[PDB]
Amino acid sequence: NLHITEKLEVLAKAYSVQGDKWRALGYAKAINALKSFHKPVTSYQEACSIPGIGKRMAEKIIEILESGHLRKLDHISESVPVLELFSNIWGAGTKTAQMWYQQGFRSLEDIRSQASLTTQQAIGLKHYSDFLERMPREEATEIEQTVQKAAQAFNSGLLCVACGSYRRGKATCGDVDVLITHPDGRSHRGIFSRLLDSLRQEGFLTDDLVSQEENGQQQKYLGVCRLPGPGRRHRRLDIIVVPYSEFACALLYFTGSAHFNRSMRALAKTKGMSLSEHALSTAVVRNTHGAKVGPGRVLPTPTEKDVFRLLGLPYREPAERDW
DNA sequence: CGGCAGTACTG
DNA sequence: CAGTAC
DNA sequence: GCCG
Ligand SMILES: O=c1ccn([C@H]2C[C@H](O)[C@@H](COP(=O)(O)NP(=O)(O)OP(=O)(O)O)O2)c(=O)[nH]1
Ligand SMILES: [Mg+2]
Ligand SMILES: [Mn+2]
Ligand code: NA
Ligand code: NA
Ligand code: NA
Ligand code: NA
Repeated sequence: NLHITEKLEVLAKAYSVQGDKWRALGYAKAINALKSFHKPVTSYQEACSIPGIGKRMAEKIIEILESGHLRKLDHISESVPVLELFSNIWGAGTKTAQMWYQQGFRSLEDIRSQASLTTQQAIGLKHYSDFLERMPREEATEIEQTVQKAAQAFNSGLLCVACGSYRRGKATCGDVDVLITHPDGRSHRGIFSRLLDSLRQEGFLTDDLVSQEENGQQQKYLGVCRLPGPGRRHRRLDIIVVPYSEFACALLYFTGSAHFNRSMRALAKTKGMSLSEHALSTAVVRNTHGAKVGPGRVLPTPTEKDVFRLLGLPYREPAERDW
C-alpha cells in the first residue's frame, strides 16, 4: 500500500538488532499502520492523524516524499548487518550478537570456529539457511498431518490443529505451530513423552531446541523435523499441549499474529482485564507500573468469539488477524 | 513520567 | 535471575 | 519510536 515503509523497515530492524526494542516497537507500529492505510499519506496532517505516527515519525515520512530518500539511513552503524547476521542464529538474541561483535567476530565462519555456542545455537547455526526459508503451506500441511497421525495413533481423541501463519491462511510458513488438546479435558496430560518418542522413532524429529521432558508439566516443544524422501529441507516445528479448558485462549494465542496478540492483550489491560494463552481474566489487580499484583477471576471462554465479545470487540477471522 | 503482552524453557 | 523465543 |  505504501513505499515509505520499506525505508522505515530498515531503521526498525537496525534498532531491533541493536537492542533498542522500544524504539523498534515504535517503528514497527508506525509501519503496521501505514501498510493498513489505502490512501498514501501526503500531508503532515494526514500523518499525525493516523494512530502510531507522531511528530518525529511524520517528519520522516515527509522526507521520503519531498526527497525520496531518508537521510538517517546513511548514518546506520556498520555493525548492524553483522548484528543481524548473528541474531538470525536461533538461540542468539541481541545480547549475544553484541557480545560476539565486541569480541571481534564478523562472520559465521568466525562464530563456527571461535565462539562458544549453547546447545540451541549450535543447532541454529547448523540449520542457519533452513531456518530462514519459509515453506509452502502445502508442506506445512504434511507436517501437521505427520504430527496429528502420530498423536491420534495412541488416542484418536486428540484434537490437533496447525495455528500461527498457517491458520491465518498465508501461502508460506516460517514453521508449523501445532496445538494439541482433548475434548474430555484430561487425556492431554503426559503425552509429550509418547508423541515425541513416536515422532523420533520414524526419524521425523531431527533436533530439539526446547523440550522439558523430565517435567510431566511440559507445555511446549520447539524443534526441527524433516519429511521423508528427496528434495526435503529441515523445518522448524513448534507444539503445545493444552487442557481443553484453555482451548480458546491457546488457539487465539497460537494463531496470532504476534502484534495482534500484543494489541489485544494491551486492550484487555486497559479494561482491568488480563489476556494470556491460558485464559482471560477480569478484576485483575495491578500497581502503577502496570505490573500485576492481584490475580482476578478467570472468565468463561469456550470459543474465540467469547474472548473478543468479553473485550467488547467484533470477532475477526484468523486471516484478518495477520498483523 | 513511563509503559509498551504475557508467558515458557535454559543454565 | 538474564536471555531468548513462542 | 508512540501515547496516555
Ligand atoms: O512474540 C510472539 C511470538 C509469537 N506469538 C504467538 C502468535 C504467533 O502467530 C504464534 C506462533 O509464533 P511463530 O513465531 O510461529 N509465528 P507465525 O506462525 O505467526 O509466523 P511464521 O510463519 O513466521 O511462523 O505465537 C506471540 O504471541 N508472541
Ligand atoms: Mg509460526
Ligand atoms: Mn512457531
Ligand atoms: Na496519529
Ligand atoms: Na532472530
Ligand atoms: Na536469534
Ligand atoms: Na530437554
